Amino acid sequence: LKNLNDCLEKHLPPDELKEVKRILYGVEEDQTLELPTSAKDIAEQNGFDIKGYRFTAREEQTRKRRIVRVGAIQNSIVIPTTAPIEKQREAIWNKVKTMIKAAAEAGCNIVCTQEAWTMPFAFCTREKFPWCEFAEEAENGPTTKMLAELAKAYNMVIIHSILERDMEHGETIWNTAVVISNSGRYLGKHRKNHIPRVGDFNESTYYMEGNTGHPVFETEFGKLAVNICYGRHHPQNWMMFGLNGAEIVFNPSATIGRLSEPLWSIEARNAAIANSYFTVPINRVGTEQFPNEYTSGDGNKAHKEFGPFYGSSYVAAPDGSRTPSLSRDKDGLLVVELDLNLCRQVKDFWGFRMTQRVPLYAESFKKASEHGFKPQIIKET
Amino acid sequence: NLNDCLEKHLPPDELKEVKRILYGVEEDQTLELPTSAKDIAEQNGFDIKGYRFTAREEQTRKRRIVRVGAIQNSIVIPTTAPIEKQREAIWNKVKTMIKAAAEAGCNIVCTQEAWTMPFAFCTREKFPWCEFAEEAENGPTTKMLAELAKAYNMVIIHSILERDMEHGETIWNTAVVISNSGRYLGKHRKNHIPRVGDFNESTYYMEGNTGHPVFETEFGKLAVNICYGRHHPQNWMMFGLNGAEIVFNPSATIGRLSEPLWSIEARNAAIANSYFTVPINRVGTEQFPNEYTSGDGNKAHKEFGPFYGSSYVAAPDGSRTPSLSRDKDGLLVVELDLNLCRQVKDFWGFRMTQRVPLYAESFKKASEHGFKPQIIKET
Amino acid sequence: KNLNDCLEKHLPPDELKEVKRILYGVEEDQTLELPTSAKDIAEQNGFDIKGYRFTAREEQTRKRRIVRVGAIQNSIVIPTTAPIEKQREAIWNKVKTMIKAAAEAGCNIVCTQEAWTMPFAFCTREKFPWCEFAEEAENGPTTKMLAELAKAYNMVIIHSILERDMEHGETIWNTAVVISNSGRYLGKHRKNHIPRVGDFNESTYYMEGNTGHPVFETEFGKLAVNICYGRHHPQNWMMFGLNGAEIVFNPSATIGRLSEPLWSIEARNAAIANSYFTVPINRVGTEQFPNEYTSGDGNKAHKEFGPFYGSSYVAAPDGSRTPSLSRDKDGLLVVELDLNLCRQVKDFWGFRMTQRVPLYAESFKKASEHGFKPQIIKET
Amino acid sequence: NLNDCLEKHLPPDELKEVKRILYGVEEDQTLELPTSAKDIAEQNGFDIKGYRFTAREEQTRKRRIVRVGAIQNSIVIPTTAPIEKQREAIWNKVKTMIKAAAEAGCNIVCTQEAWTMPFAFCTREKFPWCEFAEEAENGPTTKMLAELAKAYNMVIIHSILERDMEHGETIWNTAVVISNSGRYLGKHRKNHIPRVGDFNESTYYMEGNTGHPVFETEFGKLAVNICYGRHHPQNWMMFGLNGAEIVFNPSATIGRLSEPLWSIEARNAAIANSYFTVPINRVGTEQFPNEYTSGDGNKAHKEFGPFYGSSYVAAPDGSRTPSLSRDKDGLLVVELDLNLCRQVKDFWGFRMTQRVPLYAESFKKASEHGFKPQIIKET
Repeated sequence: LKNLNDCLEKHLPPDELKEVKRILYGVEEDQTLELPTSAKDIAEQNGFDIKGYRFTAREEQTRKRRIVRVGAIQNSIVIPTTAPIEKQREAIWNKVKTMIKAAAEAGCNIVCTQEAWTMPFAFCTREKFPWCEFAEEAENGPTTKMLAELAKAYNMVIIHSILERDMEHGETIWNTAVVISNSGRYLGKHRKNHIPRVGDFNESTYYMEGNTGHPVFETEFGKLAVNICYGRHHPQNWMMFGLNGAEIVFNPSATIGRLSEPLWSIEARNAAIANSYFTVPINRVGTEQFPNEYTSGDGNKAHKEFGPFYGSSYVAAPDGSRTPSLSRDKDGLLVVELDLNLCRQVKDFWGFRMTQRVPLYAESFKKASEHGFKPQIIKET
Repeated sequence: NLNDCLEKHLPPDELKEVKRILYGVEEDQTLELPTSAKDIAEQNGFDIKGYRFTAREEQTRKRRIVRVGAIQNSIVIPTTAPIEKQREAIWNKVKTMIKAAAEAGCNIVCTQEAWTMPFAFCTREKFPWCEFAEEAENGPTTKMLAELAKAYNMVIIHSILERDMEHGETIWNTAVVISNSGRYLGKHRKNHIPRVGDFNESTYYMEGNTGHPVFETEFGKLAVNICYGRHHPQNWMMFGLNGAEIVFNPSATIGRLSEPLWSIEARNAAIANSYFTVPINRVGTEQFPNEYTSGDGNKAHKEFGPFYGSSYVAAPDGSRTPSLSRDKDGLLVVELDLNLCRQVKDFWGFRMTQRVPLYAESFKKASEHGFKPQIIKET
Repeated sequence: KNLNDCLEKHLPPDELKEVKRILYGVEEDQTLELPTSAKDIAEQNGFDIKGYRFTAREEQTRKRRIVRVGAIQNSIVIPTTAPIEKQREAIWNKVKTMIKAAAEAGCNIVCTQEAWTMPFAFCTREKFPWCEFAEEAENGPTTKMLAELAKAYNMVIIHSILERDMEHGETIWNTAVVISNSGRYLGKHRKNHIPRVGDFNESTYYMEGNTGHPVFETEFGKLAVNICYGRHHPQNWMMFGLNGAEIVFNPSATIGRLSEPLWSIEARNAAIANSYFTVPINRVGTEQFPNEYTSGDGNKAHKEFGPFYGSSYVAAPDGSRTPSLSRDKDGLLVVELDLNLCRQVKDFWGFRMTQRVPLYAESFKKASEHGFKPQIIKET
Repeated sequence: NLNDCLEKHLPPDELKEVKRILYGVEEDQTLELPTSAKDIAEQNGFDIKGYRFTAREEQTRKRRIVRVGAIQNSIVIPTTAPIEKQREAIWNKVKTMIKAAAEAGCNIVCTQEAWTMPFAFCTREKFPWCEFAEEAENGPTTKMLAELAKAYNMVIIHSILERDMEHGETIWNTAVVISNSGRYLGKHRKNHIPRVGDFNESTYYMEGNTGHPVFETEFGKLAVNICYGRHHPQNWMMFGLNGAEIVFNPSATIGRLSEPLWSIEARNAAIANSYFTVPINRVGTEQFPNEYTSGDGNKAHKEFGPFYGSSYVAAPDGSRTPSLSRDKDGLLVVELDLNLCRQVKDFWGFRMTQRVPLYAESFKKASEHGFKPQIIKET
């Protein structure tokens, strides 16, 4: 398939379509956003999707509307995996550079990449060479330095995810999101909290669990957070970003395939409802093939191909509504404009945070983590 | 009913793919139901649908196959009638629904929230609605249900208004677990209490102090997450950490804003915690003696609803049962192998990567008075 | 519209002496003479000002600790259908001048009613625009503003507002804030007991307070605030007592027919029982809201809410009490007291000496447990 | 009688409002008393007044109407007379009062504190005052009263000095509940012991170790809060948490400082715990053989008093009965519906919001040696 939304509108009477969209997405028909004519042109020529949507809030008496625009960019790797790693990184750089420009002309304020956007998702091979040389410094690394310039020039916050080598702490590798301010200056980094070891995603071979905690970045365009890939699955992770005051939480990821796809429209969505903030799940696209054969921990014979990464990036709102997805197979830039005020508004109406009883759960979790833990199971007497 | 509508509008090969993304599988794993059970359903005018979840065959463990029956219904006689007559009409309706679940071979049967009464909390009147509250162990509904449990050899879980005698005659929102021996297993009180809109439940009862209990029955480790607690992922999480395998979600929700969240919340919980999830919801629209306002700008009214039914079951691997009807009484019978839980936990490894010690610490800090969020500013 | 004035208007002076003895604490009120200029402000702006005095016995080892408190009851000012900032500002300006009169009357501690900054909008159960009244505890406009009058008049100011907590998920709370006479923010305390009875749907807006039972050590005594519904829980008043309180203010907002006879009772007992001073303050007038609401009774929907019956007073540890202010007029109650009366009563009556708290600590633990079996004795 | 004074000086429409604020209602809900009862009271020269409290009609519960008789009296023969003759005189006076209560159709009758003796504790003499102390179960007063209980089919609660034989012949201040069957139900010992002024009760007995018992009689769950315990709201509260519906408060207080507290303390308890309260007080002034001092600066005297009577009943909804006389023997007969308890519990929800776990913990902390009060200072 290509885009579920397009499929549903190509097969259903308009009034039933209205209802199906009401239950699947948040609204009755898409709140489209009209995009600058010059931006659509960049996208058409370079052959990538550009779609615009709008979320709104109610008008407040003591607070002016806080309208902000985000650009989520999904892409594939560009030149064959058997080519100097520097050339690989540079091809992706130049593709995305043009996508960041379209986002800029579409008037975005925060732009964000997928997970390990800088490289083919090489962790399936479990080879250290030459794949580790993709790992750069978080602050002074080429990609950050480069990206920092487009940030200053377009006056927009850029969040991106790369392999990080930490020099000071024993040259160790980490999976890191870095937030670049609209001033051009490096704001900080956050390391992936939850590390996958399921199947082809042998990420536990390359780096340990993140020790950056759950930081929220206060930029001039909202309090932003990044929940990296597999951390998608841990609702207690999403929750902690919430407790630290996040308003948009980006979810850069990289997932194939049959079992993982139905979870896509569920996990990110729930987090947005539950913590009452915005959610931006971004996913890699295309399928990638590697030099030597590998096995995936199933019974299967060894192969070289990895994929297909199913794209389908979207944005989830705190009130339960959500943007249609982008393509499953085609590069794309998702531009969505939102009013940050909807966060507090929903928090006040549904009162999820008023009823969390976090002290109770902090105590119950501490008990459960202890050695002598005896579960609260009631048996028949 | 969404599943029926998608099959009535899409080419079979594309419907295969849309079902793959929306539900867990490419075409529903139907269960064939005993001929006599569909009969009772037919006659009494309620839906009966059967589905099957399966697990991989294990070397060291026999397949633990179990059958659950989720029962959604409406109230039955007008809200303006002796409260005992009201409870008894719903009693008799559901009595025969539990019988059809029995003949369909269920082992655990479960009700919606406050299944014994019109959801009268929208009026915020204490009279005569508080008289629906009974005792958890010796209350008429538990006593009566306890006999069907012994007779049909099945665990029955149900949700009622509870009056606690010993603790100052206070009211609570409680699910009661009745063992298939007939004997009362225990109760669990609603952890998270809503105050949004028409759902003025904070007016009738406090937050539950039963913790997060899991009941070891011979048909699995079961737990009940009541209604609004649906929205709290740390809630589902804790039943998980206590070793749950099927967590029922009895509920009662109307409306335009609440309906899109239905297919989302209970589903994720099943994926996240790697266990089974049984969300059940009341059906029909109910109308009350005197006018009330809903906390919106609008004028006072007497009608409340419509409750949108749509009960389903979610599996630990991400798959899910189609929903029942949005407006018709229904019995959902689904058979599952409880081994799918550990199997998924082993393959995805969600529980091995939870880092609960860190979250236990992080949440303690956050709940403290001097809490300074981890916000990074530009220097 | 005032019980003291009514009883003095209908009874022979010798019988009135005895009726006052049993209803209030004394035989004839111990009036306080108020500065000429303060009564002036009151007269002009159309609000009551009444002064009374409580005294203690003189001690050998301790100087008289004489202190003056000013309780301010008022109504909202401009119609509820108007920019919420305008509404708060009108009440601001009215009360500003009332705190001035309290200042010239020589008060040292001034205190407001409950949610004094807003129409008591909780009866409608609407979140918009009423939640925008909620401000920060320390940096909120009302605290900032009041903090200046505190520095300038050299007086401790206690007030009650809707609080939005930023750090903890922008949640709303019902908070009393104590501002020191230095001008600096001393701290806050959140309403321990939350009502859900009738039109008072406060459970819809905020959870139970997690601040415990704080007592503020100011240079004018150890003060505490027991907010509104917490009025009804004697174990509440008790705990402020155990924490060493000497004056416990009770900012409140209550209508009506069932609630009124309880007014003279609850706050009074607490003063007797814990052997400290009690300052119950209540909103005044009746307020009406944009759209119709129902009150959880059988009755039809309405717009009007009230009437709030004012009637603020002070209760003393020895059982005596000030007359109340008016039932429907703005008022400033100025009462001067010797804080030594507290320990003196404690030593004569010995209530704290005989509390047996260990035993109640134990009994209450048992009662809160799941397996609780009441101590009921049946016939054999 | 303050009530009589207020109706003798105020225009009826203002009186209606003053009554509304002071008592619970706008004009007294009088009860019409049997003709024969008023007669016994007339002839023996004691007051008999009847009032009525009502509840709302319930669907699932029949009205639980019950009648209580509170009896206030004075000592009757001079303190300088064989103690047995003294007790006997009071016996014979009250015996006829219990009879009037019986004909007025009372179901529960109750005495004041140490009803059996002049309140001799002011002298601090052990002789002959200690010989007034009898056994709880086998004591002459209990035995005799138990007969009238069987014969009139009414629960009798009374307060005496108790000598405990088994535990070292020690003296206690005890309320004894005698069932309407005639059989001894149990006893409860005064929890809080006064040492203020003339009330040197700590000289005669220690603190009660019977806890906070509630007696399940067929006319309600009853409790007795003795005298000084009237001042401890935590005491009242515990009887509430043990499920009481009527709590009697037998007392003996004089004086100028103590009287304004009378219409406050017992009243609050009833609103706070949402049950019925019956404070009873001794009447008249009593004179003793030898001079004593009262712990003030004053010279020694022989007279003690005056005890100010003024017994009444407090309802859970905030309403209350007028008082009896300040100086005259009296029987207060009041009929109430016990259902008003739960009804008000439901509406005001005091018990639902008590947060007992919190206060159980806070009180434990406070009682400990290392206790640092929660005092906030300026930084």
